[PDB]
Amino acid sequence: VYPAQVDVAIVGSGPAGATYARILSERASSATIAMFEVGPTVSDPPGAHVKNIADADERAHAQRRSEGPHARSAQRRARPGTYLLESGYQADGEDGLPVAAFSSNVGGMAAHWTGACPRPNDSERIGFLDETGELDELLSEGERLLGVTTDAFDASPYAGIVRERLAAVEDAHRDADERVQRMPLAVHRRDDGPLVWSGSDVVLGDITRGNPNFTLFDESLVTRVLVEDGRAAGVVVTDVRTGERRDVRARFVVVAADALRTPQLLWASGIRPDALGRYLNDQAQIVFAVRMRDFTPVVDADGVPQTGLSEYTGVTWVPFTDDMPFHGQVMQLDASPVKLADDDPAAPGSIVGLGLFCAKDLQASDRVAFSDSDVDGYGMPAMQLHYTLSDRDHATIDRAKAEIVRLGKAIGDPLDDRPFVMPLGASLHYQGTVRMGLADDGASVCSPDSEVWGAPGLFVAGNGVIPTATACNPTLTGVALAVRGARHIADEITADLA
Ligand SMILES: Cc1cc2nc3c(=O)[nH]c(=O)nc-3n(C[C@H](O)[C@H](O)[C@H](O)COP(=O)(O)OP(=O)(O)OC[C@H]3O[C@@H](n4cnc5c(N)ncnc54)[C@H](O)[C@@H]3O)c2cc1C
Repeated sequence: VYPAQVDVAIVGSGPAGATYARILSERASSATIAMFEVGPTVSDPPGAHVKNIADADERAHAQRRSEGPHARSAQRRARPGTYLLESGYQADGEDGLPVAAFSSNVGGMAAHWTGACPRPNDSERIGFLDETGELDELLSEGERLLGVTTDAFDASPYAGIVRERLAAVEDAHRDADERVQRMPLAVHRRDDGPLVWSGSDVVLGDITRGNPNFTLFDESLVTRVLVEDGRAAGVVVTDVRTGERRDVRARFVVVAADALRTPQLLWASGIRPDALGRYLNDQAQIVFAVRMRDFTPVVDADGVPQTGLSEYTGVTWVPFTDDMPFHGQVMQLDASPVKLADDDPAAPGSIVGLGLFCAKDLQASDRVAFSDSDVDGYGMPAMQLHYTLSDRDHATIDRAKAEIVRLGKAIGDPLDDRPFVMPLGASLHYQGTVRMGLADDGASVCSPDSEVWGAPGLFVAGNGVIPTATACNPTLTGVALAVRGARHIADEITADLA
């Protein structure tokens, strides 16, 4: 049932592919757009967060259906809704990324995420985009695409307690962009009431869902980018249910398949610039849990809602600075990406999690490589992950450990006297494998318009495009770069009237 040809073909249905779809439905409403996603549709509207599902059985089922090719080792475990590499996650003598993870479903990982959307600060910021002022406009556009808000928790009885206690011990030398503040969150209220995380449902929006020139094929594996006469020419799509392959022609191909499957697809298609898969970076994650002190109990608590989130302390943001190079977030437990502790039923909302994230010392040898012979559960070239912590990595991680204890003691009594360094890959923030650069000099995969050097008309999208060393949650930034790329494709299409 696939089209013979469309104008733009998008592989991937998380916020990056969705960003391209929505921006072209806005600025290029005349263009036909096909989106191919290998995973099933597990939520309504497609791409919506699993916490929209009220029945616990159905919700657990949506999660299990997102967990990869085998979905129809107790010491190396994936969070629900994601799956790990079965092998190739670590080479001899290397740290590797033991819990590098993926999601395969409409909505991508954003059907399962915890929605935190900070802006990059200081050296995390892409400078050639920051100098023109365009970076701020792109980040504003991404906040619009994700419906990002800071106020979602401002009415709860515990509003501001965590922010107050942190501000008490925060250096009087930081300015507004750097002081303790609310986390900006990709969250919205359901018409029936409950707060819930926002994903590709929100990025796609009613403008994409109502666009008669747009189509979404779930359970559709892209095995190849068709290149012809120098340019991107289309995609090869396998219907996962019947197994038949078909070519879809396209003047534009956007690959937003996450930071490791996007290089996978490009390698399988013979598009192999030297930077492809290289400069891969995860954000080492340190976690901590504390019981808040001096906690006025609420006389008539609501009892956890059957969809969406509870409203306890919310999420606070402790911003990255060059001088203090960790992204910090303090979270009520149902907003943490990692199970840290159980809430006290005697005092709901009093146990809070903390996570600090480090910036990686970027290395050429930190990469994802691919096999000529072996294949994964989708029949795509199998990955081998090469990843080493430098001494600078270890030094900054030790700093993060001391700082997370200092921040947690300011809030309450720690559940443990020392924090925990999560296994590498646990942050689920993988950047750099298809990084943008100013010039085709071998050190980048794509241009500032996200177009890959040497394959005009081929575009890349997601956290893999971020070329800098970052600590903060990357999705907002990946979506912002997607905004620039999709605007460029719209420019090209409207100009095609020549
Ligand atoms: C529990 C959890 C908590 C998180 N918390 C945060 C947070 O607070 N802040 C933040 O910024 N991020 C967070 N993240 C990470 C966030 O989900 C990702 O950064 C974001 O989803 C990246 O979007 P993407 O579209 O680039 O890739 P993805 O979200 O992975 O989507 C890519 C899609 O491409 C599809 N695809 C891949 N290959 C093919 C193919 N070959 N053919 C067809 N389809 C293909 C995949 O199946 C997937 O659906 C969290 C993630 C999880 C799991």
